[PDB]
Amino acid sequence: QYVRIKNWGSGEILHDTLHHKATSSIMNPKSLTRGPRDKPTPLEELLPHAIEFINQYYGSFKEAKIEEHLARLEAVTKEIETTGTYQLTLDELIFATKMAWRNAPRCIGRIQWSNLQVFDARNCSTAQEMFQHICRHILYATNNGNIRSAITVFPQRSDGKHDFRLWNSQLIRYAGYQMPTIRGDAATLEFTQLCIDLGWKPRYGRFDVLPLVLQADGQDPEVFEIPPDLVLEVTMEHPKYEWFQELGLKWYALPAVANMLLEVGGLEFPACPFNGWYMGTEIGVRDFCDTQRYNILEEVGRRMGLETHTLASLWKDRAVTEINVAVLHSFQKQNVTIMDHHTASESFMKHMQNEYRARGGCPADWIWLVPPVSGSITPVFHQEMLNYVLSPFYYYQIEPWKTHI
Amino acid sequence: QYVRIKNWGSGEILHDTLHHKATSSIMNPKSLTRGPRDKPTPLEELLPHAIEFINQYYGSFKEAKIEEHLARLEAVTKEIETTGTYQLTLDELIFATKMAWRNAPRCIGRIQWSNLQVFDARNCSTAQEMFQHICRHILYATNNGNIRSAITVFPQRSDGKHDFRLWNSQLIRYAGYQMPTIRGDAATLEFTQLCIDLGWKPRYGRFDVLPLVLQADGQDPEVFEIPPDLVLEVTMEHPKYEWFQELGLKWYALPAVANMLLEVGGLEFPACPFNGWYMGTEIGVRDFCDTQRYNILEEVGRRMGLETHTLASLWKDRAVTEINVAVLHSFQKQNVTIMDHHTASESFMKHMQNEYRARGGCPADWIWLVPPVSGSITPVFHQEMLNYVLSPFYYYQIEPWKTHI
Ligand code: MH0
Ligand code: MH0
Ligand SMILES: C[C@H](O)[C@H](O)[C@H]1CNc2nc(N)[nH]c(=O)c2N1
Ligand SMILES: C[C@H](O)[C@H](O)[C@H]1CNc2nc(N)[nH]c(=O)c2N1
Repeated sequence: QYVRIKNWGSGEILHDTLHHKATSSIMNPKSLTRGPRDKPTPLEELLPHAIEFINQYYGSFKEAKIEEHLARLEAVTKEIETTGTYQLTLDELIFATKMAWRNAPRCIGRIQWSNLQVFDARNCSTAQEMFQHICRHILYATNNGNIRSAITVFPQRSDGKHDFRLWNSQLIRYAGYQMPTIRGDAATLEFTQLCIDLGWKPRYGRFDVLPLVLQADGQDPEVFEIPPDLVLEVTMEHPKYEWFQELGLKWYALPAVANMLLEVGGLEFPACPFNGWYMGTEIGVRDFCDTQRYNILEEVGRRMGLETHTLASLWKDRAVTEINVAVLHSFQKQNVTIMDHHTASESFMKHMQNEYRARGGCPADWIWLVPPVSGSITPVFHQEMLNYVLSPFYYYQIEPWKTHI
Repeated sequence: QYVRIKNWGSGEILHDTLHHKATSSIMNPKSLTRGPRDKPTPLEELLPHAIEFINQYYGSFKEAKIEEHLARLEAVTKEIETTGTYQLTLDELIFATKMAWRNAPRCIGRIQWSNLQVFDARNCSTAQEMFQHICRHILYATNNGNIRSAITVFPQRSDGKHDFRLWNSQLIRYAGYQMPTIRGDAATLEFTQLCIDLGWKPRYGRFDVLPLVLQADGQDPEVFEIPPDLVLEVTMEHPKYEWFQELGLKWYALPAVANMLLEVGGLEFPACPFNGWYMGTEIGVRDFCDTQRYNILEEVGRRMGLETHTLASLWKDRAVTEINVAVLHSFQKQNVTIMDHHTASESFMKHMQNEYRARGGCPADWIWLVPPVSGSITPVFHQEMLNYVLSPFYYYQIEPWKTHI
């Protein structure tokens, strides 16, 4: 069967068949969260999940590998009977990570899905070994500002009481402090409190990089400071407004999300931080202009000398645009990979067209793929989308501090 | 029971209970369309629909009217047994129209829901009487540019073969012609063809107001030209860019949608055109800047002397903003009611807060309530919403030319 979807700009029609392979405006709906266990994954659930994955994998090549396909089926089964689980071949993992990314309905850069570097840290055992792996990560991805997509996969959930887990929301992330006002990133107020509760030394700034809070093999969490030589940053200049530097703003160059779970073949890797690179509006519009974060918009408004007291003047529409201009300009001047949202949007549309011919669909969350400024000016606004959870997948998780033992 | 929803800006939480009273990114999903019948509405369906409505109605006052409530229950029933349907008291209709509007999940102006003027034309019998009613409408609403919300309700669907139906998508709407290119509003190309097929005289302009194509008591459709004295328009001036007038643009002042069905109390009024007033971005961003309509954006780009050949320059973000500035400025100069999207957004948020205390919910379609430019700058972006179909309701319908008999 299938579902007809229309792009209202080009008038083009597309038929979705891929949604049949799905599973069972809210930001964190339960359907997108994968929570804790306290007992291993039942064998009858696990086995056909594994068999299906192994078939996806061996079903991806141009030349079938029916011998090793058949061999890997038996091998995987025998392993599950004898050990109660299994381990993925390195190529399987690589394939899983790119696939899960391919299946991230809230991501706009998925034209890049087969261009990812994978770090196998499935043999990590302690917090300090995590912290070293994360440091290798931050350094590989950052590449002196020529950002590279990478993921570090840590040991899979086994029984569920030995979970490896980054407590951070992103690898680099500015601290936010309540004050004697709020200084820094107000979004990380509660998490900053947590770092302080665990002995981290607050420096009370607007751009103080938070510490990695790591938990290995179910252990209690240990606090690590990131070597500032590793954290690359971009100071904000506007290419015509000389006064923009006086706002004294910067942002980190590495958008690396830390707290999501990779589901694959019946397995769960609750620690698999990954990174892409920035799309300007994340910093320009969300980080700098959300009232709940930094909230510069009224100030850039006042310094442009606009009528910031009458909404019908569209001064907000003029301010934010220049801020976006600041960010894109500052990233290019200092050689840090970035993409403006117009370009990203056209890129995604190309991807979708490629994904529909290749496999008859592309899961997509309109509410996320449309930029937070200039919606209908981008082509993604006009494209109808179906949103569905396939496998593998990157799920959200419950905040570990609400469930630590 | 209930559902928890978060506003991520204020951090405020709201509990939705109203969704329990619901019924059974795609623009026209079937769940939002109410199509044709060929036999009357079965009595067993109709009766509890009517009883429920009558209870909603008599349940709305501060002082109960239990006698007339009870009386109206019997009266309505007796009428349905004897006549196979019923007729609403004028106050019932008024109440129904405002309620259905209150229940329009894709509308942003609903703080105005109890401020509507109702024209009872349920006794219309012929096309010419429709056309006169529509003319009274256009004239009342337009009010010399001080726009007033109004609706004209025509006779309810009875058997389903005598349906009253406006074939227009809106009352005022510019024509679009294929050319020896495309001139005018490309969105109304197919409908313009239809008007021409029925004898209307094409004038081949960019802003030629289309004719009302009316169908009464199931009859074939008759074509009427709207008296230009009734169609009020705003010519576009930019208050700093002298060259904006040379684009030679204007738009009509009356946004009046013609083709939706009012469902109420088991009844269907397939002809009930209504109007509000404009929110700038409809004209500024959609009508003028959608590639599929008018598509001025590259031209205003070139005349601003911006680098319209490099997307990372954000020239699209600068152009569109000024166009929005043109529209808002031209409507105010010429005394035509209009509202900018920042203001509308704050207005809706106030409404939602009022709707949740008053009746524990507000149906809402995020994908529609968020303006097509400057999403996260408006508060509506950050508010989680639940979208559900209540009753009464304004449904979409199937294009009548695909089903005319
Ligand atoms: C393999 C993992 C992965 C990689 C690599 C990846 C690479 C990239 N991404 Fe992107 N992307 C990935 C998976 C996601 C997820 C799962 C989400 C949504 C997560 C969430 O709920 O916050 C996401 N990406 C979300 C986003 C968002 C929006 C985030 C937000 O607004 O909060 C952007 C702009 C984005 N991406 C762009 C990009 C770009 C550009 C690249 C590089 C080409
Ligand atoms: C009682 C009927 C009704 C009235 C009166 C009404 C009055 C108003 N409205 Fe609004 N509104 C109504 C019911 C709707 C519907 C049913 C829709 C969506 C219809 C559709 O699918 O195209 C809608 N309104 C849609 C809209 C839209 C978006 C339309 C689009 O993008 O295509 C806007 C901007 C809007 N309104 C604003 C307003 C304003 C401002 C007022 C005046 C206060
Ligand atoms: C409430 C609403 O879902 C929320 O604000 C969403 C909107 N769409 C988004 N889209 C992206 N890319 N990132 C976000 O954080 C959000 N937030
Ligand atoms: C495909 C997508 O649903 C479509 O472009 C929608 C998006 N949201 C909208 N919102 C409004 N107000 N009006 C519209 O026409 C649309 N179109």
